[PDB]
Amino acid sequence: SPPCTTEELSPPPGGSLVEYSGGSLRVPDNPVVAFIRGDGVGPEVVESALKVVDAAVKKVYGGSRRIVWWELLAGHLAREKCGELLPKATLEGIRLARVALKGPLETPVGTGYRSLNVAIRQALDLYANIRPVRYYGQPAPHKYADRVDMVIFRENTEDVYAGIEWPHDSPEAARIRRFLAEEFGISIREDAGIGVKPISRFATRRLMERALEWALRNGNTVVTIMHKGNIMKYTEGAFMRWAYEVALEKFREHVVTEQEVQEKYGGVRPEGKILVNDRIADNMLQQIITRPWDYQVIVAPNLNGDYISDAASALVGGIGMAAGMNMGDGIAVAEPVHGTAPKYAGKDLINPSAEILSASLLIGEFMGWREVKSIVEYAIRKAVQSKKVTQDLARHMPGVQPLRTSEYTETLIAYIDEADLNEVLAG
Amino acid sequence: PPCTTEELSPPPGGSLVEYSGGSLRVPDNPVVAFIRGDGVGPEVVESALKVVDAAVKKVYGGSRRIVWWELLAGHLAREKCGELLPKATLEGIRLARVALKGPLETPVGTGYRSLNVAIRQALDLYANIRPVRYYGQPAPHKYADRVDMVIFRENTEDVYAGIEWPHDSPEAARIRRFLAEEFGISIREDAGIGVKPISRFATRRLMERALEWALRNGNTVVTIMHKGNIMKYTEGAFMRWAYEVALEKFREHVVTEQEVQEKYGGVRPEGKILVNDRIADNMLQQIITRPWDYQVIVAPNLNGDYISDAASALVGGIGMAAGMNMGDGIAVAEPVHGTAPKYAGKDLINPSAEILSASLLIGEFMGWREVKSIVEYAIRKAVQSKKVTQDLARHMPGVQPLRTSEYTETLIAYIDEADLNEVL
Repeated sequence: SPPCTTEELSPPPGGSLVEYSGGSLRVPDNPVVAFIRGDGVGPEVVESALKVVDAAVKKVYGGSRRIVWWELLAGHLAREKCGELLPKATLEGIRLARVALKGPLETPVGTGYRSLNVAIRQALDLYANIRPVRYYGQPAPHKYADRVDMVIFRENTEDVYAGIEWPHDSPEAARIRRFLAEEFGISIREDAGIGVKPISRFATRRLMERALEWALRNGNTVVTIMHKGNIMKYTEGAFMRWAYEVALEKFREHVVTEQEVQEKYGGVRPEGKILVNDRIADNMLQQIITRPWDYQVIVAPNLNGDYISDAASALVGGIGMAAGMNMGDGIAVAEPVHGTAPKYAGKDLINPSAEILSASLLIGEFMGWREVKSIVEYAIRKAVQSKKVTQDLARHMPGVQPLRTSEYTETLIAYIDEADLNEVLAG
Repeated sequence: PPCTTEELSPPPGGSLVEYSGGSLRVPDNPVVAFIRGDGVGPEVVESALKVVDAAVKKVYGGSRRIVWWELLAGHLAREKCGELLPKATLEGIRLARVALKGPLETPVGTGYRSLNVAIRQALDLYANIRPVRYYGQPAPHKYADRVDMVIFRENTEDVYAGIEWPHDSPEAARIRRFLAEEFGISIREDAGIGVKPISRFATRRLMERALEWALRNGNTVVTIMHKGNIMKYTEGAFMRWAYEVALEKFREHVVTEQEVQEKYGGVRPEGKILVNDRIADNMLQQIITRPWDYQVIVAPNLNGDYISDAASALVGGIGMAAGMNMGDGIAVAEPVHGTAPKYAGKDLINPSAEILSASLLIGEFMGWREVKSIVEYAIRKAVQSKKVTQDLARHMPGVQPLRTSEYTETLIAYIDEADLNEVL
């Protein structure tokens, strides 16, 4: 059934394609959604996510909407069937559907860290990494976990993560050291490894526009630029300047800067406007710990985004529950932050929440089916409240017998099925 | 109070600290320099000198005493001297070996990011040391009482070295075309560009100082914080070089996680330091989730900056964070906080950060380890009985803030009254 070649690519019979034209995504009510089971715990958590999503859509839409799941292959199932880890057909499949849910992939051989994931983002130009962090009532190390409700928009193509670097003892490094010294009078130690940190106007703008669009569509009232612009003036400082610039250029009537509030509006953010402000990166880390209620949408370059999203997830006791999505222009692939968890693969022990919440982000936010997100979040909060959870959560709760992955899936489905919509979908 | 070099002279009652063959030797009447600096500066340092002297008077009985030597930097330097940072002041530090300073204002147009950069560079203070501990304050972290860490941060290299060029600069254009022709590397025309250098020499130095501190303090874990999975040849090399020097110079004192698993049944032998490593974003997660698993953290410049800041926030200790910049036989301690201009002169400021800087200097670098036990004891006591300044009082319903001077007095009493048989 799943395709190995371009010629074999055909979406399943009664699904219709999500389309993207004129800056606008068009989602039919019977949308094709690609899925990739991936590796390790991926197949298990992907299976759980499909079942929970199907139940959610039946529940809130009662037949007026249905997802048409389209299986594509990457990782070990692709090696088995197709003889390669990432068939071109899989890439073209995602491009055709525009939307995909995927499990984690193992890193091949001696290739880059998560090289398959990188190959996917690169082929599809998925420049924005989006990570929501919310609290579900779980045991958490943060006293203020219930005030953490954030999304990190992380530029995912540039920064030190771009891979531009050379070994200390390499002839490349020696050539750079000499170039730097003769041309610019810059001295770098002979025994120094060397990395390059590029940050561009183009990539910053694209990311900030997408962040601002999320804020407008979600009714967020603050977008915070996280940067180390005091020390790194021409990369991170520039990121900050360019991010402000595009906000004022393209969303002028929707935004006000902190600067403008504190000299034009008397400390009060006017009604109907998004506050766009900025925080020095190390201070930003302190601030989500100390005053998390002050932050909603966070916009960051690659590394900063990586750090702040991870810190936020830990605060809410959400490390293994964190969802994410990599988004381009009118195309998105959602997946959990966690890896393949090899020691849990196939044991029906893993928490499928991350994968479920990844589907919920894809369908609820990117595709616009908000009520699916509402009911899914409701179901997860209910399970947590009722102590009907997998071991990673249950071990922190006295007297509680942990659920198997499959049991927790059926528990979420029961809660979804039994939900009083008048209460769940209000406001 | 000096303005120039050929007028440097330690106060007559005291003796100089000396460094000789990797060994600090400290007399019982030492000279320690102190710079009052700017804003709340003069206040917190004044409070600090008075607390530490009470601490030394009590803990040793009067067999020991500090001889404080006033040097100037910032507003008091530009006033008396004509300049923001006398060559004298710097040379006085090099002579005395040990210094305590308040925070400083950097005017724009100086060439340096901060006046502190200038002091570190002149004196080769390559290691930034930040202890993070909990004193019973209101704190956002449920596990704050199990945060007891020291961050050894490499303070000379990394993206913080200032090597970068504007996107539209001729320099950036030249680098872009060099990288393209020579290595087939493409960077966008509209990209700003920074260089991240990490060297074997700087890493080794830092790691050695960290391991020495661990041994001196009976720490049982030293954790290398790196992003070596993505930045193989900078942060990964930092990690490899740190391990390499631990095993080369501290073999008989250290053990790795693999060694503990394979040779010792998964249990660290009591007299050995566990040397391990964590991916940097995971490390952030781990100090939040399992702070008890971490003590000494060894990081390159940026990583150290981020993790120390996160840890201070967890303990509700942002304004209480102490720090020290250390070279080979030289140290200058100072608060992490700035000048705080609006509290300057107003007797409102929490002097704890400066006291802790002193006690880090005198008790951890000068080695009078009983001075730190009683200072830290004193601060915990003050917080526990809710005798604190408004920064802390404002998170304690119904508590009335003490003034700076009042808090200083309170701390003195707790030191003079302490039971040494329970504290030491």
